Amino acid sequence: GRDQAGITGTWYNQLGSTFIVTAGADGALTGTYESAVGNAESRYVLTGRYDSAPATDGSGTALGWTVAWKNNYRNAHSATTWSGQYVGGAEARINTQWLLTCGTTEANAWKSTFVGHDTFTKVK
Amino acid sequence: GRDQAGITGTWYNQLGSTFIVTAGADGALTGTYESAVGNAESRYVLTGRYDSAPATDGSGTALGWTVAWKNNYRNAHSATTWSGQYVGGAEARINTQWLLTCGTTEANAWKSTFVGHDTFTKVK
Amino acid sequence: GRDQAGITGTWYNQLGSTFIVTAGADGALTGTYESAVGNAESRYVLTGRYDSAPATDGSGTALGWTVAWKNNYRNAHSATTWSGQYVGGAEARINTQWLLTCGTTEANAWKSTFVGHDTFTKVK
Amino acid sequence: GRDQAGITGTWYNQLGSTFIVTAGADGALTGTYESAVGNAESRYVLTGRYDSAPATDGSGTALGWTVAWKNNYRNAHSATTWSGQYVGGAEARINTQWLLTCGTTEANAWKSTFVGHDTFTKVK
Ligand SMILES: O=C(CCCC[C@@H]1SC[C@@H]2NC(=O)N[C@@H]21)NCCCN(CCc1ccccn1)CCc1ccccn1
Ligand SMILES: O=C(CCCC[C@@H]1SC[C@@H]2NC(=O)N[C@@H]21)NCCCN(CCc1ccccn1)CCc1ccccn1
Ligand SMILES: O=C(CCCC[C@@H]1SC[C@@H]2NC(=O)N[C@@H]21)NCCCN(CCc1ccccn1)CCc1ccccn1
Ligand SMILES: O=C(CCCC[C@@H]1SC[C@@H]2NC(=O)N[C@@H]21)NCCCN(CCc1ccccn1)CCc1ccccn1
Ligand SMILES: [Cu+2]
Ligand SMILES: [Cu+2]
Ligand SMILES: [Cu+2]
Ligand SMILES: [Cu+2]
Ligand SMILES: [Cu+2]
Ligand SMILES: [Cu+2]
Ligand SMILES: [Cu+2]
Ligand SMILES: [Cu+2]
Repeated sequence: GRDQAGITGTWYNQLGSTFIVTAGADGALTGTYESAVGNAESRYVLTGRYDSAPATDGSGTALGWTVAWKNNYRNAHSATTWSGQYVGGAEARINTQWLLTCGTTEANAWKSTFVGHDTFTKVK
Repeated sequence: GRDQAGITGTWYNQLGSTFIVTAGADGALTGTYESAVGNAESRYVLTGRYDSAPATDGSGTALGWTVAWKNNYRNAHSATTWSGQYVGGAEARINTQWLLTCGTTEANAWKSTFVGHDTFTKVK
Repeated sequence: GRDQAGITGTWYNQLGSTFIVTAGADGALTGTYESAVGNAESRYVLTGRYDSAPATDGSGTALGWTVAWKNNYRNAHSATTWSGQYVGGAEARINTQWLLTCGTTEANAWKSTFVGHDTFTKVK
Repeated sequence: GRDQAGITGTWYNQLGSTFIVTAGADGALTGTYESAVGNAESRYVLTGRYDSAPATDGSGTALGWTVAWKNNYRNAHSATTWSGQYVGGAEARINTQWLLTCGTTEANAWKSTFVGHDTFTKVK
């Protein structure tokens, strides 16, 4: 993958969450996510995909991943997907927007989904 | 997984896209996605996660998955994440919202992400 | 406005909410919104804008509006914006996606915004 | 309005766009928007609403507004709604997420809406 080395490693967002990911040559993303906020403790499994043959015109590398918020400690009956792009360089970044859906009854489904945006850096 | 059997199988959305998924006992989602629209042809790898121990109060089961839009035929330099919940019953549904991020230059990053909503059913 | 007559009137969404709007020749939208769900009762002021000279190629008419959820009865310290398009015809529709932001502390701002989608029809 | 004075004035986002707004005592927002990017030139009418009696616990003030991208110079057949909160203090901010819907045919409606996030400050 073009940015396999760039993406693999430990990333941190503006909330202090820790995103540990391995990018595979086939376009796979695997790793763990630890949220500094919310109904969460310790690490959760994540899995996703990235464009392993991105454009060479300076564009970023599109990618996404999911965490379901169940582990051996807690279950928040919810999942978040981050959709974004990796931007290489001296200050590499993964810029994302995300959707956090909670399991609800049908009557509460209108209020089932939060939206936000996280920026991940290699430092902090 | 509580809804492992309910989720596993072939699903179709309102656009005619085909979502083929296997839910693992560990919370994994694997399979393929074929979009009826956009810069896409044939099947693409997907991976995601679901809550394998959902609440028993009638709430849905939270889940998400990602497709990076590269396969052996095309590369649209983009990825979509769907975030949603599975609702069991006679007319089972996966109700989602999604984020499609395209790789862009930094100057175009403000217009990098589409948002929408797909409903998947076992029929059609 | 091309769709001034089409847009003006009373609309209803899938939740049973009532959207009463007047489209002005200048592109203004004014009216009231009554939500069937949430921390809301009775009517709330809304204001927005629409494209008063849409394309003539069959495309919909882009529009948006805001409700702040304060009236003489309640204040939910939140606002929703709907962004969408009006589609004319025998079964006219306003198809929207929306963002509901609640006032939060800075520590809770990551969970300040819900996202959803409402479809409005002239009937129901 | 509690933050009538705080909100009224000229704001700038991270793209260099200019948001000129007057907050009314009744909860109204009026003004003009000039986008530094996209199919836009000069000023466009905006209108919205804000919570004129926010909580006093340190929470932000919820607000939203709409721009339809038609003026005397251009018509981009689209509208954006920003939904967010005003945060007062020495470095006052309006933190938003937004939805930009373009008029499309029904066949293209799945790709009608962009999502993003803008932060507005009194400086820059
Ligand atoms: O927090 C969680 C799990 C952790 C989520 C962390 C987020 S991921 C995006 C962001 N980037 C990041 O690094 N960290 C955060 N999931 C919601 C848990 C539902 N709550 C009750 C059910 C409900 C249904 C509908 C609407 C509201 N609630 C439980 C308490 C809670 C916690 C957090 C937010 C809201 N409610
Ligand atoms: O289509 C794709 C891949 C297929 C996406 C299918 C979507 S998933 C959500 C939904 N549910 C579903 O079942 N099917 C659809 N990815 C965009 C491809 C970018 N275009 C140029 C780059 C660009 C950058 C910024 C803004 C706009 N464009 C290429 C042509 C194209 C195709 C579709 C939409 C827009 N542009
Ligand atoms: O309901 C409201 C006002 C009514 C909103 C109705 C929505 S508009 C989109 C949709 N289409 C429609 O026709 N009707 C609905 N506003 C949230 C009120 C905040 N709650 C505590 C604060 C908070 C902060 C952060 C995260 C969660 N909460 C009060 C109780 C409540 C009510 C509804 C949902 C959630 N919480
Ligand atoms: O730009 C505009 C008007 C200006 C929008 C500026 C945005 S507001 C959010 C953000 N904060 C800000 O300060 N500034 C930006 N509106 C789209 C115009 C549609 N294009 C073809 C139709 C189409 C339909 C579906 C999908 C894609 N396109 C015309 C060319 C264009 C311009 C910009 C982005 C994309 N396409
Ligand atoms: Cu290419
Ligand atoms: Cu909650
Ligand atoms: Cu439980
Ligand atoms: Cu495109
Ligand atoms: Cu035109
Ligand atoms: Cu609430
Ligand atoms: Cu109060
Ligand atoms: Cu365009």
